[PDB]
Amino acid sequence: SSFSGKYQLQSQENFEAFMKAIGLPEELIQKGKDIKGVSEIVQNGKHFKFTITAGSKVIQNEFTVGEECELETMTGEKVKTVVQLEGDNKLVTTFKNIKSVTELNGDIITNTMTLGDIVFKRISKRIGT
Ligand SMILES: CCCCCCCCCCCCCCCC(=O)O
Ligand SMILES: CCCCCCCCCCCCCCCC(=O)O
Ligand SMILES: [Ba+2]
Ligand SMILES: [Ba+2]
Repeated sequence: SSFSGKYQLQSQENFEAFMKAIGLPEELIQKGKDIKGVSEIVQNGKHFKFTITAGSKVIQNEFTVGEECELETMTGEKVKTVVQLEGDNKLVTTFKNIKSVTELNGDIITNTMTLGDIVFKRISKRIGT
């Protein structure tokens, strides 16, 4: 249950640059850049379910650690990949040349996505139960 909970974005870096590079429609970039998105994670052993809500955009994903999964990304593109744990508190995957690291430290989840020189970093904080 390490990751389980509800978290909301506190701050992020390089949203616009990153989203434009990956092919997000620009009117979604514009509507989305200042939204404080909410992430709901449910972990049960190796099985994870996560929902990410950013203003009427709702992305629901599931995966088993160390198994092939199909992740729906920012644009709607579904990608086959493997998510690994690197310790109890860290989720790592790569897709479309993007390295995604999700790290929980107490109540703060730091998500770092790097595509080439672009490092997109999001900091979220637990919000209740
Ligand atoms: C309908 C207007 C809202 C605009 C849609 C917002 C789309 C922006 C997507 C940002 C989500 C960040 C990617 C998830 C990172 C992660 O949790 O792994
Ligand atoms: C929509 C982008 C796909 C995300 C791929 C990463 C899969 C493992 C991480 C799942 C937990 C995500 C936690 C959300 C953190 C955040 O909203 O910034
Ligand atoms: Ba823990
Ligand atoms: Ba991969």
